[PDB]
Amino acid sequence: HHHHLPNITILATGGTIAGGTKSNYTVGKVGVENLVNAVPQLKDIANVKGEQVVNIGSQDMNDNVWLTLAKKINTDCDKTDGFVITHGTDTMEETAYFLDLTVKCDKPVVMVGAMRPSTSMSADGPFNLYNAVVTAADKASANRGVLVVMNDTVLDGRDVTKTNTTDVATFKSVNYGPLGYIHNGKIDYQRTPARKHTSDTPFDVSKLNELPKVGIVYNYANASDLPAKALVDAGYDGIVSAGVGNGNLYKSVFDTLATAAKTGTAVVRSSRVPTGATTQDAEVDDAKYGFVASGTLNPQKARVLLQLALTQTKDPQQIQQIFNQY
Amino acid sequence: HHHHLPNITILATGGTIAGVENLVNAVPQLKDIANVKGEQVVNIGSQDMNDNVWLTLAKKINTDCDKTDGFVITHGTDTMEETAYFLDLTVKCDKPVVMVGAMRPSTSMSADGPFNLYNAVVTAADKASANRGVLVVMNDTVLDGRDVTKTNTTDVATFKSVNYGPLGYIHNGKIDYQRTPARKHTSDTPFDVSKLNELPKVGIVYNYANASDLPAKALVDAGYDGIVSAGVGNGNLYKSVFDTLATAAKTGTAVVRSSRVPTGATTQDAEVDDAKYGFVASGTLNPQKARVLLQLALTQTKDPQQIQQIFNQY
Amino acid sequence: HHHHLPNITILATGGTIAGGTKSNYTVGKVGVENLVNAVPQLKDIANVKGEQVVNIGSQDMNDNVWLTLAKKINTDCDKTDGFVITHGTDTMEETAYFLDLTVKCDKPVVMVGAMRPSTSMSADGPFNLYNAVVTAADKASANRGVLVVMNDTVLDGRDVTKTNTTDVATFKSVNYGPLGYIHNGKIDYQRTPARKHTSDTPFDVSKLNELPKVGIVYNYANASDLPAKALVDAGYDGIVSAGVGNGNLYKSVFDTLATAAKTGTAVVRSSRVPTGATTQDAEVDDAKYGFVASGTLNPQKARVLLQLALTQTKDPQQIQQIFNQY
Amino acid sequence: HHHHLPNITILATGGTIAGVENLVNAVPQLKDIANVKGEQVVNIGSQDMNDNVWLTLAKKINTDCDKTDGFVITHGTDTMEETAYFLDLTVKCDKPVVMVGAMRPSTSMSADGPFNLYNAVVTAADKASANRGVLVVMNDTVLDGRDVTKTNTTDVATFKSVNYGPLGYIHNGKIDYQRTPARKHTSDTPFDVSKLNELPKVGIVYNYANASDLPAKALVDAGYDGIVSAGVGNGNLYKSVFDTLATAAKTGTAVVRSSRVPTGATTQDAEVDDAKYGFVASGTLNPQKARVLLQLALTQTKDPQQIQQIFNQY
Repeated sequence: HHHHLPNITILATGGTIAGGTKSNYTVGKVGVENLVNAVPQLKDIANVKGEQVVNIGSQDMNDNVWLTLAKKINTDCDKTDGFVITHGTDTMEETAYFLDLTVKCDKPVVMVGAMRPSTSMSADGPFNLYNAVVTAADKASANRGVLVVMNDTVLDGRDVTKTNTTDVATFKSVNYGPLGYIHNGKIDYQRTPARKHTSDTPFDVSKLNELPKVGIVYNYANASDLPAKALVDAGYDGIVSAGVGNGNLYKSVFDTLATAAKTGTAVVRSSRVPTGATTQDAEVDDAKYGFVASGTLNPQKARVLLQLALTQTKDPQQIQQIFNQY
Repeated sequence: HHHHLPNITILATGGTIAGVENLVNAVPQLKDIANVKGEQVVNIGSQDMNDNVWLTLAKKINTDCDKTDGFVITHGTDTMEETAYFLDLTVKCDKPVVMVGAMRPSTSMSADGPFNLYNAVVTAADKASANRGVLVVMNDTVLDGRDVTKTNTTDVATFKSVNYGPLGYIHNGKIDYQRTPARKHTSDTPFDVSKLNELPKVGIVYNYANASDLPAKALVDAGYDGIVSAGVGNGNLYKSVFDTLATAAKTGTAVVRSSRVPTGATTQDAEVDDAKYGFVASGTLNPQKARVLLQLALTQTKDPQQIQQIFNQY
Repeated sequence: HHHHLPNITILATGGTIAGGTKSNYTVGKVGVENLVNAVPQLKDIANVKGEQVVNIGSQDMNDNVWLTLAKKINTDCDKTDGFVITHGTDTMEETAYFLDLTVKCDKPVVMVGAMRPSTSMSADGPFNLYNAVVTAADKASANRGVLVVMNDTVLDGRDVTKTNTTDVATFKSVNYGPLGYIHNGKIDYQRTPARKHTSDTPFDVSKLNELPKVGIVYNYANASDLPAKALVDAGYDGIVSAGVGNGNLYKSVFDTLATAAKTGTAVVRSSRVPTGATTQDAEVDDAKYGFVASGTLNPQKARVLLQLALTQTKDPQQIQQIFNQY
Repeated sequence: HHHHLPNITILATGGTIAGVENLVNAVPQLKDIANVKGEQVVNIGSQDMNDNVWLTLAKKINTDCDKTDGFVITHGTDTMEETAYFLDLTVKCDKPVVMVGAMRPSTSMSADGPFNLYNAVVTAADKASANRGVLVVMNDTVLDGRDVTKTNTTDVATFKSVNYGPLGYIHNGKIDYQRTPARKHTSDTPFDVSKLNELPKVGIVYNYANASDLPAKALVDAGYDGIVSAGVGNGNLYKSVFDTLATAAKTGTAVVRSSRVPTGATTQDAEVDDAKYGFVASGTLNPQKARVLLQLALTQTKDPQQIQQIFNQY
């Protein structure tokens, strides 16, 4: 019997996270080719093949890259044993949740990035990529949804968020914790997300050319209603409020979003507060105003779900149910 | 000798957390530590906190400093971190100003408001509290007004100084202070609001994947004096937002790059050429905090180099 | 159809956590009777009955109380819909894990305490007890093992630990996070512990009169071997090391525990470090020395498992397997 | 004018983290910020750190202070928090002493040791680092030697000042310091180890349900000069342990109550009558930290009231 390693596909969306114990290779025009050459220890754990999907800073991540990724994984599922997606850290948490809601492929999808440049002292990218491959290759990684692997830790795509502007340990599942820790190429999984994901969602992006327009507005003392008014005047399909405290709104932002909801604009109350749910049954009478409470979804994560909800329905009661199940 | 208690003034901005002259009744243990007098400044949910209440408060503390030994400000939790930093920069009174709220209603099981008020008054009464700037006292902890922020939507322990930690912990009506803010505050600032009836218009825009430039453009078209960006990661901007704010920063709109990320600095010398664009990096000030210091910076200067030095010192 | 509330039994082990909006009742000699009168809102959610098992400070918690509790729950399971155990906070995390490993009853067991005295301003006990009852009454609480409810949060008995000496928010599942948050009497459960618990363990305490002798020793610079020697000289069945870093031992403590393991004393390496696993395959050659690595079990939690392991086997390979499954 | 770099001395206590004269090679960016000279003091895993190495180090820094502008101590992570506090109390040199280690081997993928060393040397070279006591630099953060502790078994970000927060963050070879330890350190302590070849014997005992008194009794029978209790909760003791330590505290054994709980003070005026029993409360010092200050307190006094005041000031 021949030992056979799993086939893992690396989909690249940006710059390389591994590069400058340096392996000696000829740098080519394809970033993902350079990455794999930078981390030759990948051969000990997987048969790796890399495709460069786009090449952007994740601060310029957008709906089209999302649809391109979901469709590619869903189309390519039978050709590999697992996927690693190399991504900028700034919006990795949004991409991860979009893919958590739209991937129908039943093999592991693992997102990975680097908080330090590949050229810097003590670059984190090489060992992060090695651990993302470990994760993607582990049969125990299946049926856990789309994952993020950073800093030796397996994180679910729904709760993971960037907590610190610079720290290599920045990625944390701040409400419900990580799924498993990685030591010496092995994962001890003690949790799985209960919210429905991947093949258990109704979201089917296979034929979509675009996503519903959903914008985010911020609340603070003496908040302007000019941003909320701008999104309404453009006919936005939905607005996510980054509310103060438990999803509360400055009165002038409240007044604009109540009027919008009455015309049929979907309105989701989230919070600028970095941990904890925007709860139903607090100080806002959601049912009266036609508003949706986001739960533990932060504003950027609430936008991802609301866009997908709006491919299915514009009924705020149906949108609330989606916000309570996914 | 007759033992004398310090005179503490509670200024109320909302409902009761434990009305405002009543509080000697509601928490009678306050009589053991202070002579408390109460005044109602305004009565609003802090989600509707505004520039007018800020100016009223700074003016009230500054004018009434001689009359009392310390102030406690009762306030809603939602925007307490904004008001604390606003007062931190505009108070000139050299006596403790301590903000306090409650995460559970006064009428609720295990309401946190009573003990929080008790510990706020302990803090305002402690001579060791002087010269530490405006404070926030919540869950047995003394927090500096610059770093303090609401970290959880519902948890009584929500208030944390998430970058530099608390100044002290309160046990048995005593504080063991082990820290004090280095950044300049109170009477070491140039900000003097004694004569202002309004503050510069400063708006906040959010960054995320596929971010619309319509918010940024709505503020630029209104002639806002400044815009704070809640950027991604290390203060980065979605391209369309970056385009609009690059245009604003050379047309009379100050632009501060902050971050939607809950901890850590938005740094100079990262991915953004701040000098080319006329932008200011916020450092550890989160977007709503950076808004406070931008509004106060704009009372003094419109020069981006000068605003960046204010962001570097306060 | 009559609305019927669940029957919940409160087993008390110490002082009351609710007492001095004060309800007016006559204080009796039974602490748990006074507790229920202190929290009259319990009637809105449950038919509550209370038994005082012992009355101790949890700093004096001990094996006999553990056996008395497991046997009482296992014997009384058919007489109620759920159990709340009122306990001191100091050792609640140890009790919770013991009960997580020995309860065979398939109804919720929820442990609760208070970080402030029942008589103090802003006492936490009343609302904690109300939330423990909510938890014990929720059908969604079943099959999650033994639980701790503190500060509006449902925590699994394995990972929960006391993180702060005074904070009402002190209880956290520091490695894998909470199971669910409680808002307005309702729980949004998003996690369940993967490690085997309750009816899926082999531990059966029904007939035990005592538990194997397991002690704990601490590592630090210039550590004394006198404590480890004392436990060996007494014929302790097991020793748990609170190691430095990844379960490392000062050489003189190492030497004493290696000699002990050779005579058949079970030795488990844990860590004084408050988060993270004591891993296999680090700097200690466990297999050579006959040592067991504790994983994410802190020293006090490793003792609870090792005592129960030693009712089943004294084979260090079998004890490791138990430390990898429960 | 010719620009001059500061002279930095690395003292090594173990293997390389990036031998000790080599490190100018291994991290050549060090040549841009300092003139580095390396000396090997000892070469041990920090799990075997001991009183002899502590005395050697304090004596070496104190004697060699004039010779250099700053020291970096390379050390194993397991007992770094103990050595840092020991040096924090015994260093009299008024120049920065910065400890550093690595959570991944030098030979491992994405080893943390290089950048950690680079940032340690930045810290030791910064004039702003002076007068802040002995420091620990790990994961882009400057941490005070009193509060710093290892919070995770394997995480590169393990070192945190868990009660009072970091002093500053390091970005692009610069530090923005916003805090400094209030507790007395270095040349503001009475502890002088220049003439000591040994330290008082101080042992640590653990509390948990059904705790054996055999550890405590083994230390008492050996005639230990002090015992630190890693108590439950707020420094509480299992009854049998309490009985043995109550006996010790009036028979020539100093007893400090600390806590196995990872954050928060063991307070005076809680469940234990410290005065009746002759016990000392450790405050925020965790058991291994309290051991350091007890050993140094016992060089000066055996009086429990006097030890408690040392625990209240250092």
